[PDB]
Amino acid sequence: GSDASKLSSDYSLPDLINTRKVPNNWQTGEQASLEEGRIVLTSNQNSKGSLWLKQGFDLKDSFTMEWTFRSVGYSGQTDGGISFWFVQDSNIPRDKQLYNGPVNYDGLQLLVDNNGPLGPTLRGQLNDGQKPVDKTKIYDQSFASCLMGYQDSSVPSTIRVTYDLEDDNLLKVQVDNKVCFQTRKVRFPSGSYRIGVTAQNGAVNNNAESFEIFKMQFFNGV
Repeated sequence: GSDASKLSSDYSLPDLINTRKVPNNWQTGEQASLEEGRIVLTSNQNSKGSLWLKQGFDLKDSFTMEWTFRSVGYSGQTDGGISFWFVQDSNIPRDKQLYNGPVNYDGLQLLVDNNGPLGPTLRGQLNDGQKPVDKTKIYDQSFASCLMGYQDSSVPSTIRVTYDLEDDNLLKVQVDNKVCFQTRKVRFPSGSYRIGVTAQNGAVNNNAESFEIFKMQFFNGV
């Protein structure tokens, strides 16, 4: 389980409550901005934002990533969404074509959105960097998914990603501690992984859905 003694400061985003500057290990992009208590990714109509660690993570051991986020200000289906990334690259990924993150990624995308055939979901997607994914088949191509309501709630959700080399490479995603999916078929190879979150709210209904980050905690182990 997560324990203070296992927290990795360099790959975490301490709770942004009362935080006046973006923590120096992270970089905002596009129109993401630090507002009171939170980084707002989609701060007005048809906006985009990114938040990535400045340094890569050398994958050598089991890990946990816990993201605390919310969506406020809009209820309704849109073509917006928020994506959480764990993808190999030598830099913050250059490409911005998939939810304001990389369409040609090598690793894992976790997408929270509501435009697919099951309504609001958390979905896992994989790609190996050889080609861009086909955005027109994303929902059929999810390797795992669960239902997840997220819109129009001021109470943040917590996505807990664990990758357990000591349990035959178990990749698990929990939402508010409840299992969303798990698999042993994804064996990430060695490399430097980029960790970040990106979002867009698109133009549907001239919505102002506001995707916001409160905290991220990275642990060694699970």
